[PDB]
Amino acid sequence: WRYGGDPPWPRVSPACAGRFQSPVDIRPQLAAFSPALRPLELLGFQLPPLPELRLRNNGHSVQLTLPPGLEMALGPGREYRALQLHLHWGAAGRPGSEHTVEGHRFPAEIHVVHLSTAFARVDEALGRPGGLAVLAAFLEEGPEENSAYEQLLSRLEEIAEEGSETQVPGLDISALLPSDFSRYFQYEGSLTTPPCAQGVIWTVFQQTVMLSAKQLHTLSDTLWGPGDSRLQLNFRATQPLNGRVIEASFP
Amino acid sequence: WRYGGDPPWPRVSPACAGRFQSPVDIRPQLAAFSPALRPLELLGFQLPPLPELRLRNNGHSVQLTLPPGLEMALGPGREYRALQLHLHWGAAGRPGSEHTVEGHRFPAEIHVVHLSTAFARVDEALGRPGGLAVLAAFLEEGPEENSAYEQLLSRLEEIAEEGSETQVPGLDISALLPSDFSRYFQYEGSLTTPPCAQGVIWTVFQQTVMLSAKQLHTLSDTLWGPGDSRLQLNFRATQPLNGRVIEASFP
Ligand SMILES: NS(=O)(=O)c1ccc2c(c1)S(=O)(=O)N(CCc1ccccc1)C2=O
Ligand SMILES: NS(=O)(=O)c1ccc2c(c1)S(=O)(=O)N(CCc1ccccc1)C2=O
Ligand SMILES: [Zn+2]
Ligand SMILES: [Zn+2]
Repeated sequence: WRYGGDPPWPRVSPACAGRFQSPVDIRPQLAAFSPALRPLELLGFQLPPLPELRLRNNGHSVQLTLPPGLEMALGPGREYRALQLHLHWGAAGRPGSEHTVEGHRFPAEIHVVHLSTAFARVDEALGRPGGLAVLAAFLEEGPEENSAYEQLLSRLEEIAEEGSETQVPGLDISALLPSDFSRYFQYEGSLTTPPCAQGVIWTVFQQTVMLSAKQLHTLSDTLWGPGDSRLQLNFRATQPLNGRVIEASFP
Repeated sequence: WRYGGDPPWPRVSPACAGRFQSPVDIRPQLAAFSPALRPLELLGFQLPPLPELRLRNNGHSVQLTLPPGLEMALGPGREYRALQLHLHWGAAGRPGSEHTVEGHRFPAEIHVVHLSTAFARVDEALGRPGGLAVLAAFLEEGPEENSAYEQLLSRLEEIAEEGSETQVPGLDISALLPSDFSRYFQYEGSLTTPPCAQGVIWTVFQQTVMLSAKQLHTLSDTLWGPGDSRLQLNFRATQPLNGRVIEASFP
């Protein structure tokens, strides 16, 4: 399966033709303020240098496999553990976030994918209500260099080849996300790649993260994908809400 | 395990000493209004007279087994199938609802227990978030005989003996429930008896249903429980929220 060309995603996976898919356009006017949405809580995200983490060019994104012991609660009794993170980006002068806000696509996006503690393995969680949870944050151009991201971005040249991987030292994974864990959008959707299973809880931070222009250029310019083509515009088409309401943790 | 007497439930089921147990005390002022909570959808509940339904005295409640095809939705793509219903009640001069509202215990309470359609079996759903869903309504005293309830109450004498069961004609299950399906409380808790599995979505109707004094009496005074004892006061003490915010579908 590719972004751009065949084969169609319903052929690969029947769930990619579900009604309740991701990503979506967030329209903050229409979001339902939901005071039950408490600040997100992360434990175990400040990793030491060892053991190292596998960072892989899988042809569709760059993905960092996360170790055991990274705990994330969406709220009391809604407990998850982090599996992996990866990135969606565009090209030169072209945005590549997956979610949009009032139609606005941001330069790039980070996803931290999590498994409910009620499930041992992802294949039991797929399609199950709240079985997976993704924390999503937009990345935007800023004046300073983001040092948290530099740790990863400086290693992309090593994994330029599609299907290549490298080991990188542990870092503060939470420093790859906004500092504000209290202001966010939440909706139920899907994985954005086959098998596109539904039952996924998406939490999209209102605060963005800032990368420098070069940092964003490193991301979008370094990696290679299927064929003899660049790994760029690695975002799925926005999907209709189809009557889902997006909640907001804030008024 | 028994109602109102040892062994203490965490010795039977350590699950019963979980942090996120049911029932709870609902305090409407502290409930969070969540506008994304849409009206409950219940299709297939208007059953014809045949086939008949199993109604059992199991010593803990009276339980009606529901056939396939009672479909219920809590939200878009969040669907369920009804499995069974049962009641909780007190005794002469004493209310026996499970949930409470600002401390008020109501005469009785109906529970309609459902299984997420994302799970083929109940046993897969136990302990999984949103795997089971219960619709709860309070029953209070009112002036009129309730004719929906009369179909069950009038059959209790035939199953007075613990462990005895009877077949009853199909009835309209939706008629046992309150008027306004748009107005309810919602939180995540547990089964209210061992095994006290968590991940249960509880939806408690704001509005009640009314039964005559003679009907409540018939419910509390007809059935026999374990040993040589009266099946009465079959409710669980309310449980702390432990950070859980009860949500309300209405301002
Ligand atoms: N772009 S994204 O954030 O939504 C995303 C998209 C797809 C997938 C994942 C995340 S995944 O959960 O790691 N994952 C798990 C891999 C897996 C699939 C089946 C069985 C076992 C593991 C995905 O497929
Ligand atoms: N007060 S109440 O609504 O919350 C309630 C209490 C106890 C139980 C159920 C509901 S149950 O889900 O049918 N159930 C099912 C048990 C079961 C487990 C595996 C297979 C089949 C049934 C219960 O024990
Ligand atoms: Zn993604
Ligand atoms: Zn019950």
